[PDB]
Amino acid sequence: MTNLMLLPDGMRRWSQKQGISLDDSYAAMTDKLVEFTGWAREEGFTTFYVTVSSVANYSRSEEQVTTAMNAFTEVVRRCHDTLNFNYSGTLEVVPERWLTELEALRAKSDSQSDFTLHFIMGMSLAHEVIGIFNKFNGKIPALTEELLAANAYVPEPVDFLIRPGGHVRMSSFYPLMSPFAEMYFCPTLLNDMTRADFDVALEDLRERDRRYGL
Amino acid sequence: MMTNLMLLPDGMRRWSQKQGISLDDSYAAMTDKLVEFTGWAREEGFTTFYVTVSSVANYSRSEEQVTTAMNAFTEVVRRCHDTLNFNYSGTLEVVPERWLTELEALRAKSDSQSDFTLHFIMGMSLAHEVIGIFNKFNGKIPALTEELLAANAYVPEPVDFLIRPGGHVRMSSFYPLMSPFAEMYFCPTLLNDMTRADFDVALEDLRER
Ligand SMILES: CC(C)=CCC/C(C)=C/CSP(=O)(O)OP(=O)(O)O
Ligand SMILES: CC(C)=CCC/C(C)=C/CSP(=O)(O)OP(=O)(O)O
Ligand code: DMA
Ligand code: DMA
Ligand SMILES: [Mg+2]
Ligand SMILES: [Mg+2]
Repeated sequence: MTNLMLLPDGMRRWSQKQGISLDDSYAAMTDKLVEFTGWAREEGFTTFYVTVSSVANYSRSEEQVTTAMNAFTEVVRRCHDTLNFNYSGTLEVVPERWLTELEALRAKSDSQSDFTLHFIMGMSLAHEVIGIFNKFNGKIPALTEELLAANAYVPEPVDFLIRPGGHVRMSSFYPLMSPFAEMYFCPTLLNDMTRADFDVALEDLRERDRRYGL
Repeated sequence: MMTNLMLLPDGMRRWSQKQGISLDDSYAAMTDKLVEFTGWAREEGFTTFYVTVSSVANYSRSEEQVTTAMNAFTEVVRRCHDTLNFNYSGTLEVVPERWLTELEALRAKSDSQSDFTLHFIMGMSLAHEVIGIFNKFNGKIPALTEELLAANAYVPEPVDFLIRPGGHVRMSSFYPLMSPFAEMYFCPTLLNDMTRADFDVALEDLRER
């Protein structure tokens, strides 16, 4: 069993490239993420993680925050009935409206589905570690790997990670408990990603020899 | 002005097979190459050169392999400690004490006045790092701050550039906790085959971003 994590990038550059508004670029992002969820399910992944946002992203203007959060929420609105939906992250920086709607969508999702779509919002290792410490500070004799794993934003090690958009860096999106995650970078903007691009990415990722330090 | 470079040295086994030599000789070439690389980083104006010596999982290899690798890195310090400031950090409880003792003696003897620092991180693992920080501050502070976290991470400052030769596009337990804005560069050349020109074009790529 294998899981896949996507870092969606390139909506502004795609808006300028297509000569359309940012809102329409985010609508194309919604469609593209629905496609991508279907592809990941067809490819046998048990969980498809989508990095929705870092903490820094919520420092953009409220118009961009609203447009983006609505675009991501629309993915769940369209797909939630046929899969298990979940979410995590630094929820205190997300506007409460979207926390409410995503909570309702998770309650309405198919908890018995063998495929999971998982949104991570407000990713930042510093905020994650600080939150875990402040949660357990003075309440346990010591932190164990089991408890840490049980409270990380990503609830399991990530097998494959894909970042389109041309930037070779992880920003605030590195998954805490995935020391041997395989990373794949490609210059294609997310909204230009085809099924064939996804497939050759999976060829690259699956062809690699995983050795785990041994 | 603080500028940092982090190298993930990889490919010693494949290089030993490629050259038809023992693992020990491949690690000797790694020692020579890392002395070169430290020199290159100093010439390029980096204030600290971080080298990831090992992950926690690496110490589950056979004792001969651990001895070979730890001796090769320690030999880097043996050759360089007189002309630079040396430091080290990480999950020290899993490092064999022989190497902790020798590396501690070498760090105490290093050139504290050098404006260039070589820093080894040993037993890297984000889980062990976070667990150690928590257990240190558990119940003793009202809340964890970014300052305390930054002051207690294995890598004590933000990393500017991160380079991994050897062809694998992954962090392999070596991701620096407090470097959200680090730029990454991967190249297929094995570490022992890296030239100064390869390093220079790597720096062109990283600096053009
Ligand atoms: C959900 C919120 C508040 C923000 C998400 C923003 C987001 C997905 C950013 C990645 S795409 P973006 O950086 O806007 O477009 P490019 O500059 O990379 O072309
Ligand atoms: C064994 C210890 C403690 C440290 C050595 C880890 C290290 C420097 C690995 C880089 S080269 P290695 O992974 O051993 O050989 P390859 O399979 O990558 O060719
Ligand atoms: C994959 C993803 C959601 C990235 C967040 O946006 P960004 O990193 O492109 O924004 P910034 O310009 O702050 O780096
Ligand atoms: C010290 C160092 C940079 C080792 C390279 O990583 P690795 O070979 O232990 O990781 P993997 O087994 O995933 O290739
Ligand atoms: Mg972007
Ligand atoms: Mg290796």
